[PDB]
Amino acid sequence: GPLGSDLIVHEGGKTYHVVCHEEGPIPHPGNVHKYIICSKSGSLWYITVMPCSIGTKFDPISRNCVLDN
Repeated sequence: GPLGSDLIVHEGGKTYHVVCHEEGPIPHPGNVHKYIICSKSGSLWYITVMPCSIGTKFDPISRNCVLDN
């Protein structure tokens, strides 16, 4: 199953979808406290949802975690 359009995850019990439009790390739609790394493997997409440090949030364009304040 080479389905890489969108993977489903659970944020606080609730289901959310993760979709990658570009190759690179982007925040999590539901909760920006987490982000997903979108990587290309030839013509296949691999995604991984990692949480950032508490107190900070991930930015899509900057591609890093900024202080949520």
